[PDB]
Amino acid sequence: GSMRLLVSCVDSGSIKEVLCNIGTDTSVQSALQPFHVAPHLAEGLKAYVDRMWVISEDEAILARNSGVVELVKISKHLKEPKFDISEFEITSSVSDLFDDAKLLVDGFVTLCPIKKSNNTFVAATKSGLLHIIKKGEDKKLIKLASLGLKAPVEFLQLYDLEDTDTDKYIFAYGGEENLIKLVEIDSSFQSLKQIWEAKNVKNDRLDMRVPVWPMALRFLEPSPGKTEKGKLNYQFAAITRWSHLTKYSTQHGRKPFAQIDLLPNREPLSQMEVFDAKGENVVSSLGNFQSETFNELNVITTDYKKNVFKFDGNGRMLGKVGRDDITGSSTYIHVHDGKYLLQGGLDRYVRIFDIKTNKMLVKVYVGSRINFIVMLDDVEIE
Repeated sequence: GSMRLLVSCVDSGSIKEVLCNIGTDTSVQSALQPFHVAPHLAEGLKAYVDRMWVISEDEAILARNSGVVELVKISKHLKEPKFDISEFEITSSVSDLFDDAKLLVDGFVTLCPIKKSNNTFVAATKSGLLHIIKKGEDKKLIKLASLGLKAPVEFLQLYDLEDTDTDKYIFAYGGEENLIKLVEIDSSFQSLKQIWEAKNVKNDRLDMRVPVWPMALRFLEPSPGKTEKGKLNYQFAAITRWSHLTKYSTQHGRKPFAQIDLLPNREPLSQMEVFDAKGENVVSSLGNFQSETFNELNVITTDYKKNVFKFDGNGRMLGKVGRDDITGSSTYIHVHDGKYLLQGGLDRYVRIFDIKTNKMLVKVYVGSRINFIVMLDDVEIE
């Protein structure tokens, strides 16, 4: 340590840099306190950061709720115990990326490379736009395409679990009453085709339709063993806004092979982070689970109250994270490098937890609602 975090502070539409050791808790007088907190790139509530992607210690991409994607140069400067702090410069942008009449307002749901020599990124919207943007040879961002999907979209997840040399790009997406779909995008990024669409489960024991609202999805590796022709071979699991864990295997068909009620009374959920109970790093760059077996899946998800829940692949609640500390909806969670949970939401504290022990390692007040956090390399200090 110290850790170097960047935190999306929605209320000022800014990013804060936070530097601090393990053991920091700003709410506890006796505890370590952050060495540094400072504001950057404040664009106001109208233009808060939806997502970030760190390209390197010198560069990141931001996707903002103004409908703008920004390329950002990160630099280092001695703070005037000695250490460097960051400064940020937007070097290029792409604007006009939303379509709020598709139809609640629009936002970016995905910002990531398309795949792990490559300079090309996807930025996907709730309105069902899939933008493909590259950092060109001239160092500036250029939009390559804007492809349309079926709105509304809660998530768009790329598949990256086989290899990187095969000319195929696959993703899944879905949203409110919008069944999960698999799509193949041609490597020109100019055309797409839908290859699979989920079906709903049967009506329930009271002969009532079970509503459809997938919120998040993570792939698994393909089903093992012999495969049939004419069926695709993708496995994936999703969390729904009606409190389901849904498990799919396209070799089985379009219906889920299981749909499990995670909490009583349809308690709404969002987010889905794969993790290993020992803190091992078992996921791809994009968060997909590098296993063919659902029995080994464990996920972290959130309600809209204050809870952060851990579940196994059978829907058993393994425990909460931050039960007695988190007091508002946990808008953002992310499992980082297997071992850490990054957390931040309506209660205005950035937190870091240890996955294996469930211990709170860092708690820093940032004076804003939080919707995104990244952990950069550790800070060299003298």
